[PDB]
Amino acid sequence: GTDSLKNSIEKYLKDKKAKVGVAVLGIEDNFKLNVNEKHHYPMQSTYKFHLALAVLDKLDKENISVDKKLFVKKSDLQPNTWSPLKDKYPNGNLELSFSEIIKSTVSHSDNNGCDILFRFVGGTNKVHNFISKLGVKNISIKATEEEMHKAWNVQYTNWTTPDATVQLLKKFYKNEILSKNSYDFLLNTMIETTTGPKRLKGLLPDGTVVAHKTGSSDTNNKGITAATNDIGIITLPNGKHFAIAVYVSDSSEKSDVNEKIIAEICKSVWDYLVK
Amino acid sequence: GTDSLKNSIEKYLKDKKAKVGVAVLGIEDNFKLNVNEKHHYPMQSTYKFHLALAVLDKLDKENISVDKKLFVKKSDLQPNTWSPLKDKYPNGNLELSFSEIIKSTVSHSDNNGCDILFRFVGGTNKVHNFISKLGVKNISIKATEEEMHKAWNVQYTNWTTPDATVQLLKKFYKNEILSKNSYDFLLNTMIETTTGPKRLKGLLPDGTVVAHKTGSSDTNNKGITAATNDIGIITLPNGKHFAIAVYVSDSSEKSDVNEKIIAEICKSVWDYLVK
Ligand SMILES: *C(=O)N1C[C@H](NOS(=O)(=O)O)CC[C@H]1C(=O)NOCCN
Ligand SMILES: *C(=O)N1C[C@H](NOS(=O)(=O)O)CC[C@H]1C(=O)NOCCN
Ligand code: NA
Ligand code: NA
Repeated sequence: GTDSLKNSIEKYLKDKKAKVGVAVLGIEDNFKLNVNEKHHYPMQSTYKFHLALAVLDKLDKENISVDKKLFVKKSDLQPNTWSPLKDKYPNGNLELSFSEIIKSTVSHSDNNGCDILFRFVGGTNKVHNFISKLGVKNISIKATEEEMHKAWNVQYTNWTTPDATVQLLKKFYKNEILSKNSYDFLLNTMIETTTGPKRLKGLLPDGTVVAHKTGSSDTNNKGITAATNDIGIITLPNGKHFAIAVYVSDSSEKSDVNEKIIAEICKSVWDYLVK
Repeated sequence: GTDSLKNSIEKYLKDKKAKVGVAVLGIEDNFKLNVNEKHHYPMQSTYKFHLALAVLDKLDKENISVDKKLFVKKSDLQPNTWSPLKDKYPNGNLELSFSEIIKSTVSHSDNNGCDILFRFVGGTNKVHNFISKLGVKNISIKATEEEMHKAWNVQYTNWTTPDATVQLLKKFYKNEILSKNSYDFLLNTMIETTTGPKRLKGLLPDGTVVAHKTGSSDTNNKGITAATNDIGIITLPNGKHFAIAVYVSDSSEKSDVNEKIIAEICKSVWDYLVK
């Protein structure tokens, strides 16, 4: 039962030197599980999911095709950050579609793409309000990637509870947020995600569909990695779905262990739900 | 004359809110120019040039082909840093040649590749000593990319004078450091560099050969960008060469202006040397 799975997870976490937030919500059925869920966890790149929702909603509502192109200035592509876009287009100063920018932002976690889209959409407070007005409490979106890169503590202003994340993912999945078209596009993009292959996906059978979004922080001079996260919707072998979110925060563990925590917890929920 | 070029550069720098270090050394002739050269500038990624020298020297001396492969563990490919390798190989755990790793490290500034190679070569102190024993004073190599990412001030321990950089580049170029084979390989790799196209190269004629290596820091909460650098060897239209190094340090300027400083100073030296 849910209780026993939960006790298994808590016992697993006993000897891990990190503050680990877990939530699971069945999509089609009533399954629900929360562990350490009343803390505020730094989202890092996970909030590119939320940004993508606000962007596509804005494109939908204002009737703007995702094939329309922004001019991406050289200066939008900062060297001082994770950015496959910048490596693909080192000169910048070119026209890129919303589609290409979103795909790089979500599937490849582009930091520049993220901030290009915050600017397009009208800033962090626009996304913060958008998510809020969907009826999901306990998500704070306050800082761009550039803002977070300036100072360690800024990441903690972009925070969430893990149960708000899976409430949001479930709303998304049951297409309560977007048009059909934009829904399919974001969903595909999340399945096509290439980052964190040994996180949620790490110990599930080969080929399991995991539509997800990672996030990761740096480590400070005290050995603390603020955030090692993965959030997503996973397809069970009978075609049903669950939303899951895991936040490994303020960890003294090494990165292999931080990812393993996510993979093992996910594997434990998977095993329980398949039966 | 050299003096007047120098006064032009100093006058240019007058209204730039940054501490800018410049050195130029003719390769074949006696041209020499230094501006603010007695300060210690944070190298950032420029020190991947120095690392590559130590690596190739170690491969040369120990008779190890650059086509031999390291096993790159998942954990060598940290998500929390600029890394085209990691995006190309998200699962990690594969065999990569020294050649592929060096190319990504130098030409595409891979941070993971850098630290993989520090470990191969035997650590920062091995590279520090190697450079020292070449007869080039005033270069300090103390910290890996992972070490620098933990704390703001760590970058200042990897420091250089700009005239040590061009002394080093000149030694390299006149093939006083490596075997023929490893020389050609590093030189090609530096020409194939794709980063910072609007730095040294930014205002020179199209097609000018610039064998170079960039580096860039983050910006802190006070608006200071610690480092915006480019170092290289440039081919004049009569086939002669000059080494140049520019360090735009502790700048309150925006990134466009920081790069422009490098491009305009380089353009001024180019124009003087072509005549
Ligand atoms: C996201 O969390 N990012 C961007 C990128 N992707 O990582 S991942 O989403 O976990 O795969 C690199 C890590 C992180 C950063 O934003 N890293 O920058 C350091 C934080 N100031
Ligand atoms: C090098 O300076 N790097 C690595 C990468 N390349 O930039 S570039 O060499 O200027 O083109 C990104 C910037 C920089 C970093 O190491 N960035 O990380 C932040 C410093 N802790
Ligand atoms: Na931060
Ligand atoms: Na640093």
